[PDB]
Amino acid sequence: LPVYAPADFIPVKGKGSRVWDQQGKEYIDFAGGIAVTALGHCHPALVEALKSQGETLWHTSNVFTNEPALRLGRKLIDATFAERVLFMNSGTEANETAFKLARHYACVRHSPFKTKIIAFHNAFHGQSLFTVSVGGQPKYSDGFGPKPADIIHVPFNDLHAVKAVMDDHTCAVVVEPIQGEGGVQAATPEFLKGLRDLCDEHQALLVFDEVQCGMGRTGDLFAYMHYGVTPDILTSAKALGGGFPVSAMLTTQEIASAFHVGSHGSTYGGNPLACAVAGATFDIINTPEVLQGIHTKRQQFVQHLQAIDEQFDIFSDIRGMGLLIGAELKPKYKGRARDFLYAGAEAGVMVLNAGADVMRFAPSLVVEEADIHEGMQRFAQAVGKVV
Amino acid sequence: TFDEVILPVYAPADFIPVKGKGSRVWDQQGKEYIDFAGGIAVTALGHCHPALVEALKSQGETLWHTSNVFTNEPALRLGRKLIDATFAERVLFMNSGTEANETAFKLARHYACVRHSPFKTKIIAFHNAFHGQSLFTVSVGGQPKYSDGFGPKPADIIHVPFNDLHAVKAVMDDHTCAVVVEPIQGEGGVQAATPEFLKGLRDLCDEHQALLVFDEVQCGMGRTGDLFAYMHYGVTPDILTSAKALGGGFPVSAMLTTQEIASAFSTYGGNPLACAVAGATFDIINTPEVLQGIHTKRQQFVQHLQAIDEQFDIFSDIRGMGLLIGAELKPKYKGRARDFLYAGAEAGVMVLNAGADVMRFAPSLVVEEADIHEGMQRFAQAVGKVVALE
Repeated sequence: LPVYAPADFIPVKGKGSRVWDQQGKEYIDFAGGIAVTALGHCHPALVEALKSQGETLWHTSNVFTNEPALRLGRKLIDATFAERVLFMNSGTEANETAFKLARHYACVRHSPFKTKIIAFHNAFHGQSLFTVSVGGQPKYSDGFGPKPADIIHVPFNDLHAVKAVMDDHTCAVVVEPIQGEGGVQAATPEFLKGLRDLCDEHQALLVFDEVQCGMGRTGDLFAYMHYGVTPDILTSAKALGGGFPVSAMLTTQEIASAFHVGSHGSTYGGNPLACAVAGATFDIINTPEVLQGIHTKRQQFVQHLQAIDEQFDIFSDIRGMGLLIGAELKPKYKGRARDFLYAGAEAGVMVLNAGADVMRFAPSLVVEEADIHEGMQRFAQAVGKVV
Repeated sequence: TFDEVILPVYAPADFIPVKGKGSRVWDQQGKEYIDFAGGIAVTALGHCHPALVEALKSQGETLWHTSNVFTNEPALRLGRKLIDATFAERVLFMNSGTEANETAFKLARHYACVRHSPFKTKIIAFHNAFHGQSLFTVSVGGQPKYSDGFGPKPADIIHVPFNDLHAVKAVMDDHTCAVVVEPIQGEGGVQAATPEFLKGLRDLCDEHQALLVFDEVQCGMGRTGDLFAYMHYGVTPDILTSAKALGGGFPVSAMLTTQEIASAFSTYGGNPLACAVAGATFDIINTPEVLQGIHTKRQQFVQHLQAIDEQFDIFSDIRGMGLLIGAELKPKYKGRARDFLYAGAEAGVMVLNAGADVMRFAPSLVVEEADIHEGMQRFAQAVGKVVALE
């Protein structure tokens, strides 16, 4: 079921896209802690930001703002559709805030009865009771007592099904532009544009969960930029802090104004230390050169995956965007993704799954070409052991 | 700039802290403040404590992040420390108190579901409780103003008055999965559980096969002068949550329970960087000398508050435990806690409220005596300015 490391695989040190365990075994990291360490391990600029802000101020609570948070908010506002930002500590918290905001906006602007949230089968939005109920895997939301109601699930990429369930009582459509956990499935252009049009028609808010696909992962700062479809609310985490727990919810002034003092909050969220680190991360990722490199690097990975398939005949599809890569296993290898993952680890390469039938890769956005080649040769060796 | 950038959910002081050391903080104009607020009971060892900075830098050049597929040495070490020092046999690490409480409440629900019945779902919680602002945690929280207006709430949560054991007895039954309580309600006016109430919750949970869940996010990690408040009371919960002071300012949290309960789902999760910092924090707080000092320091604060009341006739009650201090305003000053908070800031001291009727103090557990005296002189001056007008 779940993927867990045995007692003899405990990471102790990381540098760039290499990780060492307690026994001193070296691994190439194509997993990034599940798409989190977007600039690799102990990146000098992030370490510098951590250490310098760490000497100055870590935390004051939202009885105050702080300079790192202000600077980061400004950067996100200048670079995106956002006019207002809220910082939290995790993707789950950012999504909680987004879903509460869409609900509350509908309640105060339209009607307390405008509560339906449309979400998608196989969606992943976090593991809080509300976010896991918006998530589209019933196995993970069962067994915790009464779920928050008025959430409807339809298939990802099925625009007709969305049209069928939406109405004037709908407050939000929540979608991952690419479903990372859900087999690395990208929205089609017509589907994503269709969501925008339906939200406009029903006065519902379009919420993009970009926790996994945002902050450079796709080769644009946010995936919405690739599609040219602007959401009402967007969430970001993971890559945002490069390994430091931080998240953000982005929206407009008109929507943000539905909140009042006390509508939401967080003790740690908006943290000067977190925001100093996320600022350094942002300054590196949001450059033409790094964003270009993500596309170059994607093709380096894809060519290796194609070569592996040519030799071993294991993949039916290679998909994703930028450095979120999915490789779907052929029917002959249905349900074997975990076995390829563990074989990878034996061979000294860390990879991911995206369901039992899909290999996933989410390396550092600055992973060195030499590391791509070495790690993919290790992965080819692992595939050879499995087949 | 705040109004131009952040969602309007906060009304931040009119100054911006840029630097902190110990219990002193400087704003952009170089104005120096004494910190009796601790970022709401978070910076339990003050700002930029050298041991915490050293842990941050050392782990920061080694390894920051692992996913929950893995453990890591800092998480293992912190888990061991918590297990050795408490009733816990298993520890799950998260980022925030809200997340720890989500985990605790989901675990109590799931344990009931799989060990008893899928119908065993009622959660008993208390008016004025604060457990976080996620949809589930705010619904377990006891302030309807904060849980209204987000659409359908997770159901099967019943609220009764804090400290009302009869009310708990009245609502509990075989369909009850949990009682959730803060041993001291920090946000809710700094109100401590009575001994009979807390022991009674334990007995009722035993009787009904429900789990007793202590939210020690605010009152834990040394705040009361014991490592956890449950230790003062001698009442052992089934599940306990911790955050705030745990990381001394770094975002980290923990859910503590037994092997029997955790099996329904010795450590799980934990950010290596967060856990390194929390390990250094734990090593300092969990010492006889620091814990003793929390009581000495409490009395230093309380004596000042008593002197302020003698001069100005403003407080009807001084309460709390250790370095969680509440001072309730007399009827003449009812609803005016915010006025004293702003006057405090103007006088160069950072304090808190706990509702509109109560002043709250949550300083560093190692706050220097000189800072206690200086900060309380500033607070006396602030009180003086307010009362001179009225």
